[PDB]
Amino acid sequence: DGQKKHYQDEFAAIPLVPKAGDRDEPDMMPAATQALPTQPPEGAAEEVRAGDAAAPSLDPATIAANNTEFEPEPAPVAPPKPKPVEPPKPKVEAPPAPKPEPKPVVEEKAAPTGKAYVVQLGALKNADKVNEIVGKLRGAGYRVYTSPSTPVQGKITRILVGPDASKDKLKGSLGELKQLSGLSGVVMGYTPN
Repeated sequence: DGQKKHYQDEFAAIPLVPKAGDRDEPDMMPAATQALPTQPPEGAAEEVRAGDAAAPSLDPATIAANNTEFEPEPAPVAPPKPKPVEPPKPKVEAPPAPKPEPKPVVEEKAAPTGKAYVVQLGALKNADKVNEIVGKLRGAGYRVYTSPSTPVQGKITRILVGPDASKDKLKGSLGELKQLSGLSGVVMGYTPN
């Protein structure tokens, strides 16, 4: 019981450096009733006891914003001004003659079913047209699937190339996927059902 613990409540990483480190409680688990006479107020709660609020005021969602999709404050990536993202000058959709295996993708990556990805080339309510788009790609043996519930005539059927749960594997592949499918596909995050 001190007026100054040290700086915040320490419990993690206390190699016998503080007097006790672990806060000696007056009544709850370490003894009962009078376990801690308590001459200075110590902490009690005050307002911010320990894990109170603990919420970034600037960042609404650090795990969603920030470097997740490049969010710079000093130099914001505003649309105007022509800026490339390292164009395929040395090689433009060059098909690897040998198949490279930089660590088998038998891991999660992004997350299984969580942060999956898919490339939407089309979306139409005419299944006749659906059969073409899928017939072009899936018929050629590419990983091609359609909108969540069911392709049907009259309802919107989206056509998506490259269903995969590995964003790293697949979402980095979109550049060469324009060779793989060659259809006009937009980057969409896949959430299986």
